[PDB]
Amino acid sequence: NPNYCFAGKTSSISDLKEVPRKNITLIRGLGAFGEVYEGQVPLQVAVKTLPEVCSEQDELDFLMEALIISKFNHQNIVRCIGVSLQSLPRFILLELMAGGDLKSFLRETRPRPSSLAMLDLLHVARDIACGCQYLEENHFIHRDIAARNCLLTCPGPGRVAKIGDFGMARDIYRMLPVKWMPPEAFMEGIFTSKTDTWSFGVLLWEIFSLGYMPYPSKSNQEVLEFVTSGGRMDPPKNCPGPVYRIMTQCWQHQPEDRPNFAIILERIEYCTQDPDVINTALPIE
Ligand SMILES: C[C@@H](Oc1cc(-c2cnn(C3CCNCC3)c2)cnc1N)c1c(Cl)ccc(F)c1Cl
Repeated sequence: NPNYCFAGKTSSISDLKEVPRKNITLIRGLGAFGEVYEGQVPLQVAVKTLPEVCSEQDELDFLMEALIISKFNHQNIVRCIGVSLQSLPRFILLELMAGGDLKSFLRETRPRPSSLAMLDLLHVARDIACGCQYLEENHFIHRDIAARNCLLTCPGPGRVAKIGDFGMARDIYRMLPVKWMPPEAFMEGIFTSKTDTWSFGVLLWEIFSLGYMPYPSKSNQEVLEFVTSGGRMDPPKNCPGPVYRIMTQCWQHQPEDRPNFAIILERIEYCTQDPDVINTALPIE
């Protein structure tokens, strides 16, 4: 059985809490390689399934993501409730995030011409940055920080954003998101904590653009050449200067010139304190 190392000692498949299949009930689909369901164990859960028709490498990938998520302990990273691996199809059981993924939420919750404010966006940003800081200080590199991989606890004002998907980190541990990647990453395949800083800047743009695809109207190859030549995205519509400034710092060409997540968090905090930032109106389509 596969071994995993994080924050120190090794984890084993046996360390995962196996939940008896009889205890698990699927309620509804929630929408990649495999399905996701709302489920009950009563404890309400999200159930990630492995296709019975998969390769042996698929099997290990699935097991590896369970190990990875199960070893984190932070409020801004989605909890793993357990697994059901001794029956087919195999399940990973996650904390149910009723708000859904962040990209869909932003697109569905955009201010209507007939609600959401700057402070709400800043709190999402802060939530994920806190998650990233935790990963950084535990020397884990996510490799794919993006709005599609973040989840929300609920739609309303009490929402908490968390990092939810670790498929890219899992793959590399043993289709590329080049629009989220720094030059040294897509050119050299070099990944560090500063890799995630760059990607967080792109996530910030996603958040304050309210769910636009990065580098609108550009293809992957065009972005590659654009970014390699020093090109950077313009501010999202109505974006406050202090927020754009965080983005452009995250996108410094040299990794050593980019902020670590402690610094990012401080600057996000300073933004939430600035009335000229949070009183700024979001654009309405
Ligand atoms: C694996 C899957 O897990 C969940 C999906 C969801 C989810 C997706 N969509 N929805 C909708 C349910 C109906 N109301 C709107 C959100 C909830 C909630 N919690 C999860 N743990 C998931 C998905 Cl599908 C997308 C991004 C992620 F980062 C993750 Cl981790």
